[PDB]
Amino acid sequence: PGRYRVINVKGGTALDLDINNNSTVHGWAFHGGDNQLWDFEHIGDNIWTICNANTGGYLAIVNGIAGDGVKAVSWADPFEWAVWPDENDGSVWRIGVPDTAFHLDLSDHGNSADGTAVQVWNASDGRNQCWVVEEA
Repeated sequence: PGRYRVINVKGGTALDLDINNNSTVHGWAFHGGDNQLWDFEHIGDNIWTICNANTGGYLAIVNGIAGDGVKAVSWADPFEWAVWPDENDGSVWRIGVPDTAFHLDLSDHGNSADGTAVQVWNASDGRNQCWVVEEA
């Protein structure tokens, strides 16, 4: 479905599935490889699955239970995300565990460093929780 890149607003790096283990989700400088492209499938009511182009793995969280600092990971099963415009800047998006306050978060204050882990964390104003979803 609609294939998109997902760039962190604060870090400037792409949501990337580690090319070596195909499991760890981290920020990496955008190069346009399939591991940085994500198939957004609309389930309904602006709920989505987000499926890596490289592996077919779905964006999810380790062990499925949302909490502060639970890391993002690739799953063989679908995991549902709410995707909506940020409240302060309508031009960017949040990607969240549905009906929870746990938002997809670029760790270490949205560090631009390649390999910066992506996780979920309680919703804050931080642009490290804001993403640009755009075609590629």
